[PDB]
Formats: sequence, C-alpha cells, structure tokens
Amino acid sequence: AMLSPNVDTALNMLTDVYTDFLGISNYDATCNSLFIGHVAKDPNWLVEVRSRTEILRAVMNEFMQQKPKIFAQIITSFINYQTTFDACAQNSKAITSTKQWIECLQLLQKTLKQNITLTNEAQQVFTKSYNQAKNAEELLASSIQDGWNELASEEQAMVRIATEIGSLSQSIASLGANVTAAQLRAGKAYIQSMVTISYGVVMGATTSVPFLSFAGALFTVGYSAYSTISSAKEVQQDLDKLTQLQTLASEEAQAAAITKAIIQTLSNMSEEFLKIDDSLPALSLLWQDELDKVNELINALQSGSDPALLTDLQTIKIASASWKTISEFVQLISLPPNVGKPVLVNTLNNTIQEQ
Repeated sequence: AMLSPNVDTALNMLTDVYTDFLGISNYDATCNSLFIGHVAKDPNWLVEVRSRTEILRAVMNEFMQQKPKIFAQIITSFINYQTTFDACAQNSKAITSTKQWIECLQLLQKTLKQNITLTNEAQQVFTKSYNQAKNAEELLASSIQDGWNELASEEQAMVRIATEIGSLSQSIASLGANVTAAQLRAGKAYIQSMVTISYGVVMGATTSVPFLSFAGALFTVGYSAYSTISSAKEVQQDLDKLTQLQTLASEEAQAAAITKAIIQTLSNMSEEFLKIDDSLPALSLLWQDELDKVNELINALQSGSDPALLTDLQTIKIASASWKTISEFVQLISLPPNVGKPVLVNTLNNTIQEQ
C-alpha cells in the first residue's frame, strides 16, 4: 500500500467513468432525437406518452447543463493531484527535513479534501436526475399500460411485436466494441456512430407509413457502424420476423407495441447510465483511501515515528510513477471521441449510411 491506488484498478474505474459519461450524453441525444408522427388522430394513450416523454427529455437536458462541469472536475482532480504529488515526490530523502515532508504532504491533504467534496457533490447531481428520470418513466409505464388495456383483444400480438423489437435492438447492440483500459492505453480508436431505427406501421393491412424514430449510439473499431450492421445476419432475421408479426395487429396496436418497447429501452438506459454505471461513489472512496493514508503518514511524522522506516515514504517515487500513468490516462479519455457516419434502419427492411 503505497501513497497510490492500484493502477490497473484506477484505470478500469476511469474507463467506467469515460463510458458512463459518454453513455449519458448519447442517452440525452437519444431523448432529444425521439420523434413520433401522427396521421391517425392521436389516441388518448399517445397524447399522454407525448407529454411524458417530453418530461424525460427535460430531465436529461437539465443534467446535461451540469455534465460538462462535472466531467471537467474529474479530469482536473487527477491532473491537480499528480502535479501536487510529483512536487512532494522529488524531495531527496537525504536533505528533506521531517518538517518539510509534513508541509508538502499537508498540501496533498488539502487537495484530497477538495477532490472528495467535489465528487460527493457531483454524485448528488446523479441521484437527483436519476430519481427524476424514474418518476418520469413511471408515468410513461402507466400511460402505455392503460393503452394496452384499451386493446386487450390484441394483447398477445402486441407482446410478440414488442419482444421482437427488443431483440432487434439487442442484435444491433451486440455488434458494439468492448471498451477497456488496455485497448485505450494501446492506442485503439473507438468510433461512435448514431444508429436510427425508423419503425413504420401498416395501415388497413395495405400501406406502410412512418410512425416513430429512435436513435442510439454504437461503438466500433476499424469498420464503420454500417459495415457491421448491414453484415449481421441476426439483424436482417429480426427485421423480417418483425414485419410478419406486425401483420397480426391493428395499426393502433402496432403503435402501442412499438411505443412500449421504446419506453422499456429508455428506462433501461437511464437505470444503466445514471445509477449502475455511475462510478462516482467508487471515485470518492479512491480519494478517501488516499486521505486516510496521507493523514496516517502526517500523524506518524508529526508524532515522532522514524521517517526512513515508514514504507509509504520509501515507495514515494513509485507511487509518483503510478500517478503519472493515471494522469496520462485521464488526458487520453479527455479527448473528443471520433464520430462516424450515422446509420438508418427502416422497418420496410433496408440499412442506409450517412443518413
């Protein structure tokens, strides 16, 4: 236990930070790109969904108003500590008085308390937005449930259409790249492209018309998003079975099934990126661990322990290398990601690029 965290541990946690904040931004983009058409006077349940999705849109836009500041603070926290820590580490043990060691280590103490405070405050932003999103998603679930209850005759047809839509989304998501610290460190470049699925519905069993459009981000390496989506057999298979399943249902029941599947996807991504993949709690405990070790060392040298026998000080120049490696990483993930050309998936069964 040096004055440093385990490096592999810290990088994987920073990778989670970097995928989570990317996920939040893309989720926000998904919320603000959601489009629902008309032709066919809106049923009551769709009037309700339009309003309640708008609330969810507002909740995530409010969070985005703070996300840049929150992300910047995380990056700065690691840049500031490594710089301060590197200044301590240079102290040649030969000519560095114990009073000097105490001084520079107390500057570490000051920064760590800063870092802990700003991390906890950011975590409160997450919990505020998470609870807001959950309440909004509960209103969405009620509306679509009431809509399905107005169509009990077609309930099992709607369940099948919704399931295939969830499967189709999963089949595309399963083509995404695995983002790890090892691969970011090794220079791998991840491409972030938005994939729009345009869900049509059949009118009077005769003509397909647009109903809803929904976009989400897909990460690839090397090849574009279109290259792998257009090449996946599972995707085209899911598209063909969805078309046949939509022939068993009213235009309105088709719409209610699409809407329920999209509501479920929105709810899972908020649960994912605003709570489960929220790594701020683990970030605070990292700083806390370091404060405990620095205060123990400060207490030790103040109270008369012999400095050259305290292992935290014997290894200070190795902990500095760890912090440098960590700071090199946060600067890497601070870059703008690479945006690829978007992909359109239309449920008249075609895959287009640049669209």
